[PDB]
Amino acid sequence: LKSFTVEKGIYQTSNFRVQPTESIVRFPNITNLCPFGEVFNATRFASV
Amino acid sequence: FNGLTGTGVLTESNKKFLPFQQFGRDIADTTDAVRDPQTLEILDITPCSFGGVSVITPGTNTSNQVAVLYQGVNCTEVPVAIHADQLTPTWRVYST
Amino acid sequence: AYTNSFTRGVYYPDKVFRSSVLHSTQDLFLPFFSNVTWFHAIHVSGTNGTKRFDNPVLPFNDGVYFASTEKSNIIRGWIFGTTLDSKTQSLLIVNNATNVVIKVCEFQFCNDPFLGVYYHKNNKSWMESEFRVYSSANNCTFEYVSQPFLMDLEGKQGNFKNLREFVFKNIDGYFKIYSKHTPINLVRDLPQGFSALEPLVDLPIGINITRFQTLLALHRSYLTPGDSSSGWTAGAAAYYVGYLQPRTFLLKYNENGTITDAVDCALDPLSETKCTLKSFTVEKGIYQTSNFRVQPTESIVRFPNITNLCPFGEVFNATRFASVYAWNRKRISNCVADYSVLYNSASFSTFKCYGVSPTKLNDLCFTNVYADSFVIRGDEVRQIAPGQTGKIADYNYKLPDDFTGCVIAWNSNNLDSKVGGNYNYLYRLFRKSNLKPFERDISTEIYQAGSTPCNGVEGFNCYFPLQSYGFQPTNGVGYQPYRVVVLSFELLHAPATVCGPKKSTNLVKNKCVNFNFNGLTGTGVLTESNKKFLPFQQFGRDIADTTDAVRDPQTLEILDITPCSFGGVSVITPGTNTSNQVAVLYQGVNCTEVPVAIHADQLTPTWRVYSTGSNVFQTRAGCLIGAEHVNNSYECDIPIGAGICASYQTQTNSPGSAGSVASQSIIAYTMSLGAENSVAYSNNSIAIPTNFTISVTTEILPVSMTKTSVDCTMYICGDSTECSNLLLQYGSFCTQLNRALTGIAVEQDKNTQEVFAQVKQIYKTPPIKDFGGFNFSQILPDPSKPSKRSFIEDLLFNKVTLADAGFIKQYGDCLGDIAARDLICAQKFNGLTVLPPLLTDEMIAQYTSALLAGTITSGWTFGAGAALQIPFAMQMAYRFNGIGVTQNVLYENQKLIANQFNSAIGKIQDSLSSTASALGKLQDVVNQNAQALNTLVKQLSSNFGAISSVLNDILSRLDPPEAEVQIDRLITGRLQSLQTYVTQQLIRAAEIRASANLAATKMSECVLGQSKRVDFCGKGYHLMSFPQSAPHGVVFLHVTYVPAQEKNFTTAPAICHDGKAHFPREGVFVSNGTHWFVTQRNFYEPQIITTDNTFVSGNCDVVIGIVNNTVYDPLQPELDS
Amino acid sequence: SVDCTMYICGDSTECSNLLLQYGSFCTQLNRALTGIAVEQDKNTQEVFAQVKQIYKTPPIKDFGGFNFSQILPDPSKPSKRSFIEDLLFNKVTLADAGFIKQYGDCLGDIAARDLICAQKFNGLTVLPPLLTDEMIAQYTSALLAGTITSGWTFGAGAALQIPFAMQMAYRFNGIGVTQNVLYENQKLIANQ
Amino acid sequence: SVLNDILSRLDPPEAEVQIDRLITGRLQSLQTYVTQQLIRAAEIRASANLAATKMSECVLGQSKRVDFCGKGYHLMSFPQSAPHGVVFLHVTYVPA
Repeated sequence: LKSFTVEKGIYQTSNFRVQPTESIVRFPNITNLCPFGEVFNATRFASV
Repeated sequence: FNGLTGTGVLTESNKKFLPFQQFGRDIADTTDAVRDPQTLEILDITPCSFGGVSVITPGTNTSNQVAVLYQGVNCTEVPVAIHADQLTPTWRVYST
Repeated sequence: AYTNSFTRGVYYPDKVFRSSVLHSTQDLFLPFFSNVTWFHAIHVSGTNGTKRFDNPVLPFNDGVYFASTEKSNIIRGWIFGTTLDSKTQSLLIVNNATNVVIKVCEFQFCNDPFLGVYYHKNNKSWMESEFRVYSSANNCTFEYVSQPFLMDLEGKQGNFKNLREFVFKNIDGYFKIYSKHTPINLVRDLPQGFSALEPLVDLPIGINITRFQTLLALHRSYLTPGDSSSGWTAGAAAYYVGYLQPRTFLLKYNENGTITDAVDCALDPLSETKCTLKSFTVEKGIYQTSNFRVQPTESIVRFPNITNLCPFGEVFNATRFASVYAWNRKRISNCVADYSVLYNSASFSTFKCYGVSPTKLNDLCFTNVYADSFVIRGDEVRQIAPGQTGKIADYNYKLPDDFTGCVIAWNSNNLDSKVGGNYNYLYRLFRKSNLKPFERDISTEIYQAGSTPCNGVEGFNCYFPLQSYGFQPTNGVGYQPYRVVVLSFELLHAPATVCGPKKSTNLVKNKCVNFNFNGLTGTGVLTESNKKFLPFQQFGRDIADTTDAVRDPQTLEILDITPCSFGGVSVITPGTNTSNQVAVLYQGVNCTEVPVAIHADQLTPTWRVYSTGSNVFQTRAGCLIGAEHVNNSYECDIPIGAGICASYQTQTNSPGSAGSVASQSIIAYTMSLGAENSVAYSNNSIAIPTNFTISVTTEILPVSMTKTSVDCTMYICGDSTECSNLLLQYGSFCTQLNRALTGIAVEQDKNTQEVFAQVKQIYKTPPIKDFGGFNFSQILPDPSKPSKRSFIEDLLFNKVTLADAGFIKQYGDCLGDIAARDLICAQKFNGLTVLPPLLTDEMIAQYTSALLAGTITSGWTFGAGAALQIPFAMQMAYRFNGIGVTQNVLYENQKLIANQFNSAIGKIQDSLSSTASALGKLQDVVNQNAQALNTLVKQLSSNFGAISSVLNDILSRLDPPEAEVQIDRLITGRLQSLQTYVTQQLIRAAEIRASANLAATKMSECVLGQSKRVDFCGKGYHLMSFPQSAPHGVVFLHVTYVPAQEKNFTTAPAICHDGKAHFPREGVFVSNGTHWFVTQRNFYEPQIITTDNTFVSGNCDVVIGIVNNTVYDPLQPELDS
Repeated sequence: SVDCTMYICGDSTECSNLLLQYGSFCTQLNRALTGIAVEQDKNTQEVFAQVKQIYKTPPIKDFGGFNFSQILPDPSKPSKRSFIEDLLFNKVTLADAGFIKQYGDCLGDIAARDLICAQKFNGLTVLPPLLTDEMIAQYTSALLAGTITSGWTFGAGAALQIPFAMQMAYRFNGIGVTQNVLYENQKLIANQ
Repeated sequence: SVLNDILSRLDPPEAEVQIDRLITGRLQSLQTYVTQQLIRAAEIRASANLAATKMSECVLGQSKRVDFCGKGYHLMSFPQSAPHGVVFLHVTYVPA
């Protein structure tokens, strides 16, 4: 109200929000990491 | 879920999504439903509750006693919205 | 050959499940009733010989719909690509049963590998037929495979057992396959049945697809020669193909999320209406489906016919450029100038353009061109732009901030530096004041720092006025000299002098065409004009400032410019139930324009039918097509415009008990204002009603919107921090919005209270029903309702699809999925929240019951004091007097009236049960609220020019400065949208409030009393009304008295006895043929004329139409006796 | 009515794509204006349409002396407006407006085929009233005809004929003035 | 001032900004126009309903409401059309 005195009534002081108690993340599984690492252990690497 | 994001409550539901459908929507765009990408079940989305904190008071001159209304909120939620479980027992008194 | 697609080829657009709700989408779909081409493999022997094995290369187009009828497993798949083969972008797609294989890298085989013959020749392989997909993995990007397959390889024969249907397309780099399998029993045609195709493949391959070819196996046996070239047997097979078209579609996702039905919006006017409504069924009415505009037939380009080419070659390569204080100005004129030569050239370090973009320059003609030119140092080159300051910019050379043109500059050490050292390019050190735009000043008087005596001499404190740039070849990048040209351009306010290199064309008038005049582009119909153009003026303008007229640069004649014909396309549908025949009104357009506006010349012959046809008519409103004109004056079912209305009526048809959709046509005609009626009027003719029908004309008014409040931040920001902070910049908007909506919310409680609350206490009904025959039972509350609404209130409650009721929503109640069904929940997440009414549905029911119970037991009195009880039969006796219908009229027909009332109420129940149309206003309001909220919700998805509608997507992606800029835009958009929403709510609130006060007045006057205001309550003379609660509104069962039957009678304004003229105290004089009587105004209760019935005034002579008669003196029998 | 895209864009593609980013504003505006347009026809019907059947004026004008001829329609006029309506039509002006006059010209221009002037306003449009100025003339003549021929009755029931002189008694009582005051001055009221 | 000029003059990358400004202004102007039209429409509708009421009470009947119809005690009224409106000839009785 920005006031020192308030009359009899009901005022919407703020907006209540149930806070996210927790956080969730879900996705499918994955694979196929980088193959080049294998080249580092080559007989001879992929020449620059 | 799969990149879809939001805040709400999640509860297992018996809605039959077709094998291809990942999500479901309301009358207007709201992404109401989701299938869990680990386990195929479908959850039914509730909005996390919120509402105006209408403060009921008599004139201040008359009295400073005050009462708070949480519009459309479920009292059960008042402890849930806040992390009552997490809080110390001194804090817990305020929830219920 | 060609066949009919019917509906087939629709597929699931998105991964989204929807429960029994309709989705409007836009995608590449095979159009409805499109003519699918049929291909065949077949063998008929004989000299004639039909033998065909169609494996042609076909175009992919916009995407393809394909279908193969199949018993034998003949068709293997396809090869797609731009190339359709291994030349470049290409996709080998093979399908064998469960398994599918794909390959990008260059294929060993040609258009198709050879197959079919199996079981080899004998026990051993003999493997003559060699097949190889790929080899020598070299230069190999990609290949894909789906799970291994086992082929049925039945070898059994029969008619086509099943149909395998597919759709193929690539969007966003993702190639897709949607497919379906169904049983079938016919080879020759595609089925007239609907089944959507579901997604098997969705790969981000990125290869575009222009063309494709089918793969199908060839059989060989001992009978065949077995030659690879020939030596093969096709058997007989057939397949179908059609091409997709970007188009909007409507899909019917059923209760279990499957697509049961679909509509191609683009197909016809009916489809356009279906999509407008977003519904499979559309009611009878007129719908503004889209807008129609005549498209440009051709493009006209006009410039002055000037052959010469401008001197840029000279200007750019001048021997010496000017010293900047001295800056050169060269006017360029009367020529063609190809700016691209400049733009393309490597020679320029900086190209910057202020008014125009360089590519566009060739497209325009300039009134004047000036090449300002000079040489300047690198540090300074930046100065030559609008808003700049510096040694050059202040005094030396300066441009208007508004300037239009391009600044071109390049480093020219070779061009201006001197090994000896070249000082020559002078600039201005000092001046009394700043230089003006395009100003120049030479004055080199010696400047004195402070002692006055030096006059024209450079003394101790007098320095030579002009400095110059030193340019040695040693200079350095910033230090070095740069040549500059400012191509200032004049604007097309005047005659055009210099033009881009474009071609010119014929002047063709009266056709709609795209037109370019001297660079003024546009679209419109060009014609001759009789305008007064002065010799200097190039063209003229509308109030709009848009060009209204133009002088042709070649002829120098004056041409008027008009817009190419356009208007909306309203569609008239008889209602899907009734028929699927539809007509279109092209608004305000002349029919003669109709074929030309649409691209009839370009379009397919399918489109051709839509434009022409015998069924065409023109109204003042515009051109109507498909409808047929009718002379008869019939009432208006569907309004067209300008007095024209349409109805769906029969033609010569054969009566059928069953309703059939076919035959008949949509007729359009000048509507009758209703039936015409020549009133029986005469100086002495009066129709007093012999009888009446009591009726319960229901009137329904919205009392409240659906109480809503919005969390400004949640809506705009979603409670996100950055956005929440940014909103602060705006200030009071959130508060004023909340205040506005709070005002709305309170107003809603206020109107509900103001309407219903009109009584201080809840009066409750007696256990005994003795109403004197009036049967309120349906209207009064049911004791075990539960939720003690009355029956009628219940019907209303059920019939209206209430936004929601008993506002209690458990948070757990939604949790996952389910939010979808519950729109209200969805809004609850949403920031938007419905707030329960102060009076709950139960309380309202109690109040409506209180009002009603009072209305029954006490009548009007409860409005004034506390309720004063009175018998119901007695109350009606008041109401009748209120009409002017004397009270005995009630009692003498008491049961009959009760029966009429009771029966009428029975009719109300039937009427409400029958149609929503009765429900009308409330149903509409609930929809308006839902629509507004939906719009507000969908707006969250709108871009407003931002990178994304999803706020998080911005925050995640961009650096903070850019994020704020994008977010500010998004907030601005959402805020504007929210304010538009609030404004809409406010304006609607005004309409609703007017309704609420109107309802309150009706409750005050009409319920709590009896309003004399004619036609205020319902439709007739008004007795009383019973309110009934309804969602966000109220229904009044106005029990209006209406006179039903009448007879012709003879009347006079007065009657003479003594010469004195008697007049009726109440009622009017009337005679059948034989005798004269006084009768009440609205019911035929003939009464003998007496002194009690009338009053005397003056004498007869003054009155016109007065008649003689005898009057009965009630005293006389006493005297006689 | 306004074609939101034509007004903003001129239907230029380079523009229209951008307008779409604006979301439902454009659609809602078209709807709002359409709503207004429908509301106008509604207003017209709500006001004028109060009669179910066109009550036609009688031959013979024997109204007791009240001369309706100025208010009633003249059969001679093509649009069969009343005389007073003609004064009203003249007074409401076409003349000052530059734009409207320009619009007025297209309706008249029968001679030229394929002339759709709707495009001429730069995207703006005017949709004709469902009840044309002519139809309104008839509708008003009906309301008037009923008002003359059948009193107040036509609001409630069918139009029940009542002589105009007789009707006035029904009027005077409404004021609290006895009918004799009417008849005693019938000729006078007619002249007044 | 004119969109076609912008398109004639600038490329689609740059034009975007200028056109966006123009669209924003025009849209704002259109909303301003429509809003005024809506509110004006409210006045017209109020007058329409008022007229309808007058047609119901003043025309179709008579009304006791003093100074509602015309300016006197009301007898009856005759409606006459006018371009975009209605004229009522209220036959109000006035004592002189």
